[PDB]
Amino acid sequence: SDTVIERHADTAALVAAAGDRLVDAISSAIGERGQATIVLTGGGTGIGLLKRVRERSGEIDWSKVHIYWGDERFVPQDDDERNDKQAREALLDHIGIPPVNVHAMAASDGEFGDDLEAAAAGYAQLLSANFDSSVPGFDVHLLGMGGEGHVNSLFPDTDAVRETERLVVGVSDSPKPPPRRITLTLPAVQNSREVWLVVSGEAKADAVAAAVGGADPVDIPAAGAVGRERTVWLVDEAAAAKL
Repeated sequence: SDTVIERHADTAALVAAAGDRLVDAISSAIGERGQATIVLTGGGTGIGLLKRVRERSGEIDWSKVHIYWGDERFVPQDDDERNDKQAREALLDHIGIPPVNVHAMAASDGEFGDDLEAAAAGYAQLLSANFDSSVPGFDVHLLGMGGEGHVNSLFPDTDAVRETERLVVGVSDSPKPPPRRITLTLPAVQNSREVWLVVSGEAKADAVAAAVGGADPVDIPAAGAVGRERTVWLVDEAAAAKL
């Protein structure tokens, strides 16, 4: 498993390149295997890259694309803090993807009511099916990263980042609002052919360098966000400055 670093001059150029790269990865995966399975992320650059994908959406047959999320805010479905809602407005509402191919994590007014543990366990059941299936794993897991190295809703020192067994857990006390989240764990992230971290800004430079360098994930969660075939850091020059 190689680490690939692709640097772009600024956020705009980064987001455009990441979206392009994803279009090409989806098309390659469909070419090699007849389908593509992608895990989406939240945050500025994560959503921004999807708007670039939208511009090229006519190149892809979306009935052969399967969509998951890496984490989600456990809040009402219509809340603007929802990762799924932002991905739908950026891209998913605008493409011909069967709803059965799209697997949003639950909302707090959803299927499980306000039961966070139940909502995370439901998503774990869903992932268990895929990983035990005929064509298992994710092709690409997209990630943003915070300045303290968090990815998905896996924060430093937490039980979530230490989890070695469950594929998905509830986080009830995120130090960044909102407090309650559903997140894939590192074992789930590591069952991806590629993990792409799309990271912009000087505030992220230390965490990028520490993560590329191989820190303990308990201290820098992004350090454990590694793909089976490769880990791709799509960074701007500011986020790359400590390399």
